[PDB]
This record gives sequence, C-alpha cells and structure tokens, in this order.
Amino acid sequence: GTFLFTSESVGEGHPDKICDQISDAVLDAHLQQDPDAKVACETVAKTGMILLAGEITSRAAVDYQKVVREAVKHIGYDDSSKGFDYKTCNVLVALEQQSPDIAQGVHLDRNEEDIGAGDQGLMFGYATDETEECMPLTIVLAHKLNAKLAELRRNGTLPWLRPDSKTQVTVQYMQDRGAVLPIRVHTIVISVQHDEEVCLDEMRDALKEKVIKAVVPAKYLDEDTIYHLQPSGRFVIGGPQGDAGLTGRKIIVDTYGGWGAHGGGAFSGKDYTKVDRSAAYAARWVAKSLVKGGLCRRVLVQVSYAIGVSHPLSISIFHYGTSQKSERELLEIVKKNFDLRPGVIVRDLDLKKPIYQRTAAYGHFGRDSFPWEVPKKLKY
Amino acid sequence: GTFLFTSESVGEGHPDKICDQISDAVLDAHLQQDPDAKVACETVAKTGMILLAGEITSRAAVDYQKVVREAVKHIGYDDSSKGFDYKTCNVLVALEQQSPDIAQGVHLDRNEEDIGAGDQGLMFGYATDETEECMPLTIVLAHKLNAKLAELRRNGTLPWLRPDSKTQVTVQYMQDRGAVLPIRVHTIVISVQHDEEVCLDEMRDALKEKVIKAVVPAKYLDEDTIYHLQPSGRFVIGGPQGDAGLTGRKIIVDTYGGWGAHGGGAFSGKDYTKVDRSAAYAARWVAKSLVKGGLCRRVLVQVSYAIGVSHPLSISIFHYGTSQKSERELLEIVKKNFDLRPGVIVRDLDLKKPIYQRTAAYGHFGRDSFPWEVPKKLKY
Ligand SMILES: C[S@@+](CC[C@H](N)C(=O)[O-])C[C@H]1O[C@@H](n2cnc3c(N)ncnc32)[C@H](O)[C@@H]1O
Ligand SMILES: C[S@@+](CC[C@H](N)C(=O)[O-])C[C@H]1O[C@@H](n2cnc3c(N)ncnc32)[C@H](O)[C@@H]1O
Ligand SMILES: CCn1cc2c(n1)c(=O)n(-c1cccnc1)c1cc(Cl)ccc21
Ligand SMILES: CCn1cc2c(n1)c(=O)n(-c1cccnc1)c1cc(Cl)ccc21
Ligand SMILES: [Cl-]
Ligand SMILES: [Cl-]
Repeated sequence: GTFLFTSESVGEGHPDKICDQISDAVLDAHLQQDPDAKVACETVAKTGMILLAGEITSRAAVDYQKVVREAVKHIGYDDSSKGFDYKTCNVLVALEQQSPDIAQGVHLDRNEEDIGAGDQGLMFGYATDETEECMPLTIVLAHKLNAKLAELRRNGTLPWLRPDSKTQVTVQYMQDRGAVLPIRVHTIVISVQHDEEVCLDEMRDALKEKVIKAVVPAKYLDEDTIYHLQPSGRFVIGGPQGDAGLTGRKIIVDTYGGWGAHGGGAFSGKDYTKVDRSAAYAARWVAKSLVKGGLCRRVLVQVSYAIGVSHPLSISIFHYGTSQKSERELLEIVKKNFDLRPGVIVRDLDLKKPIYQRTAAYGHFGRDSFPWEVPKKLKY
Repeated sequence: GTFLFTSESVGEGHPDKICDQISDAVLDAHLQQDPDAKVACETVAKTGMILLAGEITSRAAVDYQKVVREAVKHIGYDDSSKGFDYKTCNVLVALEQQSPDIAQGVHLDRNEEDIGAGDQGLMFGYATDETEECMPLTIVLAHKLNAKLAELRRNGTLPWLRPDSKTQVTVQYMQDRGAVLPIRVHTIVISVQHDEEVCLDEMRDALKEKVIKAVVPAKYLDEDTIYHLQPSGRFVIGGPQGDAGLTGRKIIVDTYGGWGAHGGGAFSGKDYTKVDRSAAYAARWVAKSLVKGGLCRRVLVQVSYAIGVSHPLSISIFHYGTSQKSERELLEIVKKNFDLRPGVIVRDLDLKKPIYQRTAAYGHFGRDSFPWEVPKKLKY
C-alpha cells in the first residue's frame, strides 16, 4: 500500500515567479482604478530586463515603470551584487488594447451575469482531507520551505541568502479506500541562490537546522530521509540572469503539485473574464466544499468552456473511491449548488478585488481564507 | 458509469504554439552543428515581434534571423493581411551563455551516462488502451481537427482560413474496471482565424462538413452532439496580434489533454539534459511499454529529479485498477527494465537528433513512431 509522491515549489525570486507577481501587480494596479479592466499581461524576465507583453483595455492610468520596479523591490532584487536591481533594470512595454474581435464576442453589450467565457478551455479543482487546508502535504511543505528561506533572508539571520529558490518534497504515503495518509518525508531538495563568500558546509548545515527543522515536523524525518541541499554545488548566479522567466510557467506550483489534474491555463495577469483563472478558482471552491461538507475525502472536478458562451460545456467529478455517493450523484449536487458562469463566479468570489499579487507566490490555494477557500454550505 | 471528459488542442499558428515551434527550430539548428549544445531558448510573440530569450552554450553558428523567419513562413504567416509576416516582423535576441554555475553542477567534467539532471522537478508519463496509439480520444480528435484546418488552408480549398486555431472535444465515456471506453462526442468547439470577407454561415457549414465530418467518425456524432463553431462570432484579428504567445504555455496540449498528470515543465527549446523534456519522454515510453506489454490497460508514471543528481529521486505508478499486478509489482518491473538517468535516456531515445521542431505542434506523444512511442519489451 505505500507509495511515494513528489511536489515542488519555488521562491518569490524564482524568475518565473517574478513574472507571475509582476503580471498580477499590473492587474491589481488596473483593478484599483477600473474594476472592469480587461487584462492579459504577460511578463518576461532575463538579465537586466522586464518586458510586459499582452493586451489591456482599461480606464486606469497605470505607471508601469513604478508598478514593475516596486514589485521587484518587494521580492528583494535591489543590487547588482544580487544579479538584478529594481532601480536600474530595463522595463520595456509592448502592451496594446484587447482585440476588438474578442471584446465583441465575450463581453461587449452583455449583461454581466451572462458574459461569455473569455476563451475556451478546461480547468480542474482538487481537494484532499490529508491536511486541514485540504491540500497535498507534499506541496504544502515545499511552499513552506520557500517561505522560510524568504523569512530568514528578510530578517537578516541568513544574510547570504538571495531571492531565487526552489524546493522539492517527496512524501511516503499509505492509502485507505482512496484517501491518502502521509507517513514520512522520503527526500527533500533545496536549491537557493547565495552570496560568493559562504561555503557549502555552512549553507547545508543552515538549510537542515534552520530551514527544514523549522518547517517539517520531526515525526516525518528519520535516519533514512534523503537530503539534497545545494545539490548543484554553486548557485551564485541566479534570478533572471541565471534563467529566463515567463508568466505562467509554474502552473503546477500554483495549483496542486502534480496531484489532481491541470487544464493548462495560467492564472497571473488575467482578469476574471479569463476562465483559466476564475473557473479554476471556482473549481477549487467546489472541490473544497465537497470535502469540507463530508461528501468525500478527496475529489477532482473538471469544467470546460467555449469562448463567448457563459455556461460550462462540461462538468465532471472523480472521487477516487472516497465517497459512498456515486460520481453521478456528486455531479448532481454540484449542479444544484453552483453556478459556474464567469459573470456569477465574479460575484461569489469577489474577483474584481485587487488581491491578485498576493496569490502569485506560494500557491493560489490552501492559504489566507480567500473566497475560494471558504466552503459553500451544500443543499442535498 | 458514464462521464464526460474534455480536452483541447491548438493549431500551428496559435501564438503560444508559434513560440514552441520557433524554440525547437532554434534547438534543432544548434543540434545540427553541435549535438552537445546546451539550449534553453524561450520565445515570446506579440504584434510584429519575435523575441528569443534564454541561455545557449554551443559550438554552432546559427543565424537566428533566418531560423525564426523560416519557421514563421512554414506556419503560414506571410502577409500583413494575415496579421503577421515572416518577411517584415521584428526578430529580437536576448540570448546569453548557460550559467557557469549550472554548467559546473550538471555536466562539466562528468561522464555522459552520469551527467546530473539539468534541474530538479517532477514529470509524468501516461498511456491508455482506448486508442491504438495509447492516447486519450479527446485530445487525439482535438489535434486532428487542427491538422485538418491546416490541411484545408494549405491546399487552398478553404482559402479564408488563417493559421491561428483552437479546438476542444468533449467525449462521453463509460468505464470497465478502470479502463475507459468512448461512447460518443458530446460537444465540439472550433475557433479559427479567418479573412474579412467570409460570413459566419459559410464558415460554420464548412467547419461541420469539411472539418468535423472529415475527422470524427460518424458513429460518435448524433442529433444531440453540441457544436460551438466560431462561437465568438468574429476572429479576423489573430496570431500574436490577437494574443501574446510564449513558449511552454500549452503544456497540457503537448501531453495528455488533462488526463494523467503534469509536473509543470515545458518541453520546447530545451536539450536532453533538461529532464523536463527527456524524463517526460522516457516516462511516456515506460507507460506505453506497460500498456503495450499487456500489464495494464492504463497507467500513470511519476519520476522526479534533483539538479546535479543523475538517478531519479522517486518513481511511482498508478494503474487505475487496470492490472492484476499491484502498483508495487509494476514499479519493480519498471526499475528492472529502465534506467532513467538523463545520460542513459539520451542514448535510448536518441535525444541529440534534431527532430524537435516536429514535436512542437499536434502533441509530443501518440505520433510518428518517435523513439518514446516504440514500446520496450519487458522482462519480468
Ligand atoms: C536550473 S535553471 C534551468 C536550466 C537553465 N535554463 C539552463 O540554461 O540550463 C532553472 C531554475 O533553477 C534554479 N537555478 C539557477 N541556477 C542554479 C544553480 N546554479 N543551481 C541550482 N539551481 C539553479 C533557478 O531557480 C532557475 O530558475
Ligand atoms: C481568446 S485569446 C485569450 C484572451 C486575450 N489575451 C484577451 O486579451 O482577452 C486566446 C486564444 O484564443 C484565440 N482567439 C483570438 N482571438 C479570438 C477570437 N476573436 N475569437 C476566438 N478565438 C480567438 C487565439 O488562438 C488566441 O491565442
Ligand atoms: C489511492 C492512493 N493514491 C495513490 C496515487 C494516487 N492516489 C493518486 O491520486 N495519484 C495521482 C496523482 C495525480 C493524477 N492521478 C493520480 C497517484 C499518482 C501516481 Cl504516479 C502514483 C500514485 C498515486
Ligand atoms: C475510471 C474511469 N475514469 C473516470 C475518470 C477517470 N477515469 C480519470 O482518470 N479521471 C482523471 C483524469 C485526470 C486526473 N485524474 C483523474 C477523471 C477525472 C474527472 Cl474530473 C472525472 C472522471 C475521471
Ligand atoms: Cl524552473
Ligand atoms: Cl490560449
């Protein structure tokens, strides 16, 4: 019955995650002034460069230089010694209006509740009772390891740390009628950018004692646990200088760490009319509602859309054997309790509110009691 | 027992897929001259612009202007009337050497078989006996609809077609002890860029009669099948002008259409040392080998790596109940039959060969008898 499963996470200064955070800083800046902004903002990062590319139609007046640079400052890239500096980098903008053809087919002269999906696509939501926040333990731990690195960087106790980091956690599980039960942590990887002066032994000792032990309960660690700490041996070059970043290249980090499923759409830089984001948030809300409502211990939900059509084209449920009810019954409960038109999701989940930058690191789910994390009470 | 499942695909001129194809055209150009090129080439596309960003260390002399423009020509963007023209677009290059820190930790002074993984990460492979090519019917059909559009564009029979397209297929399935059995097609979406002059009725009639009927067996179509053909009502603006493209933003189209699982890594623009690609190809090869070997009707395989470490950190199997053997037994068979170090995968799957541009549209799997599609005979 035992098996392994692995998930990863990345830090706030990982170059892909820099891009997600900038894209959502841009979205939030627009929504502050124009709650109905149409935003599709991609960010690209490489040595010395942030490029914004995409489509925005908005009544807001946004200072892209300021928004981008403040986001990079917050992340911690503030000096050439770290490989990137918000004060002196290049910010390039290639932004145009939303395509009139899209606008006319999606939202122009439509009642808000009846707006069309902003694209076709498929989206999934997942929940698991293995943690209180209904997320896989593998990714929860991976996220918390990156958060701990950022904490110890910012508080000055490990001043050799830089913002770019990756972590990976392999858990050994057992199973009970489709539910999954963590036993122990099998393997941990941590790679984090560092200054020129600190040695591998100092770093590896700190990563074990001040990072892993501060995050992972001792009951999951034993003599057999495998540690790969700074396994490349040197990580001085990092951030965009080490590796180009793009928006929407951490979509599994953003969601369920390999568990569940993914329909392919990125979240960051998009307003609620882009169902890649809004319907994935709603699908998480459905899944979590089913688990917290006691109908199943784990569940996967698929939805899909056509551009210009409000109601989903399909809805599907997979409960991994963890319900007494059939998947057909659960689907009927979902259909009776939820309205997954984007123009209704926006109301239920308050998706014109400018909170998106806070979603763009450490996962969109399982945190902070965002609206999609507050179960809906079900009637059945 | 019946349920719905939806998958999508996109055409060769979809702006994300343009980027994947350019990234792999660049990879192939390098590999033609230097089989050991280290390539991490991201492409970004917006109105009038292809930008290459990333890291390449290679002995090749590559003319990026020519490689990019030839790729765009092949796709079919050859005139300002279509929204994009290979002859007159801007090609910008922001390429630097691979980070020395990565190089030293991954491959420098290492025996090829013992090279380290080029990054950490997790990857999955999937196979299903529901089609002869061991792929989900949903995505096979979605891919074939896009291929049919490109065929009828190129042969001049529907000359109003442009290169940018998306399709989506919802299939109604039943199940038998974890295997899935297609019944019928529930819903089809097709959106394709078109010229100013053709009307919606002409397009919708052609899409049903010349595209859908030429691809989808009549036994799957009935009076209840739902058709969303040009559902936005107008799609004259398209390609990068309509929507920014980036490499690695169609990773579910590239794989299993929502089925199975995904570890998050993109394929295009990366040489074999990037396990995001090589280990995903190997995992597909494993999965297909298990199904074609008669050990299971469907299977999912996870692997994971640490940067600088050759052997995988974890391997896991999920057979959906479709084997008499336990997942533990299947895992033992995999471990006895496969060596998933990247420096061995490269030999088994011939991954220095410049065939990558051919993988970058219509999915990486289930086509053309690439090495990862030729089952390995198993000993057990
Ligand atoms: C290893 S790089 C990907 C491969 C890279 N594009 C290349 O040119 O080989 C991916 C991520 O790993 C991390 N990374 C960068 N340099 C690293 C190093 N020297 N050691 C470990 N991880 C590193 C960063 O988070 C980076 O975004
Ligand atoms: C709908 S666009 C995504 C949203 C867009 N970024 C925006 O500004 O709203 C995504 C993809 O859909 C397709 N598309 C573009 N314009 C379209 C239209 N007018 N009708 C239907 N599909 C369209 C293209 O394949 C494009 O890459
Ligand atoms: C019933 C306990 N269990 C085991 C697994 C699993 N659930 C699961 O959901 N998944 C899973 C994760 C994501 C997508 N499909 C299945 C597994 C995947 C792999 Cl490769 C190996 C084992 C499992
Ligand atoms: C046993 C027949 N069956 C039904 C499903 C399924 N297999 C499956 O693998 N998946 C599936 C796909 C991808 C990841 N995990 C499960 C389903 C997913 C959803 Cl949302 C609904 C139904 C299924
Ligand atoms: Cl990465
Ligand atoms: Cl898209």
